[PDB]
Amino acid sequence: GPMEQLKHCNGILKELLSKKHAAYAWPFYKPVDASALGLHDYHDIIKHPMDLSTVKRKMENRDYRDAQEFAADVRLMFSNCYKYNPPDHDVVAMARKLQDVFEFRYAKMPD
Ligand SMILES: O=c1cc(N2CCOCC2)oc2c(-c3ccc4c(c3)OCCO4)csc12
Repeated sequence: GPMEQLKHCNGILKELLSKKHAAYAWPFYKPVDASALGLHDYHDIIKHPMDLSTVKRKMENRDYRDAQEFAADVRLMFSNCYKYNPPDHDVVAMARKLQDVFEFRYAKMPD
């Protein structure tokens, strides 16, 4: 049921935040600070920012009702990166590597 599937989601989230993936996960740890990065168009282009700390807070607060809602947020975070940046940018390469980790483990979701 949803509670058990959400445990698997929490396991994925913990893995994405773990040292094992830190070389390419680090940009996604916290909300994009557009002003600090000089990305003064970020909030005009990205209507729904997302990052792993926000996913974690939502999981901790039981905001996600099912695994599909969790997966939509994780995928939104990657999509924002693919939307904002040229496809050859280093941050896009990092997003793609982390999303591979996510999608292959999300596919192992139990019944
Ligand atoms: O979509 C993105 C685009 C950009 N940039 C900056 C680099 O050049 C291209 C435009 O950055 C990010 C980040 C990020 C980048 C650097 C950080 C960061 C976060 O948080 C902590 C300090 O350093 C995360 S998604 C994203």
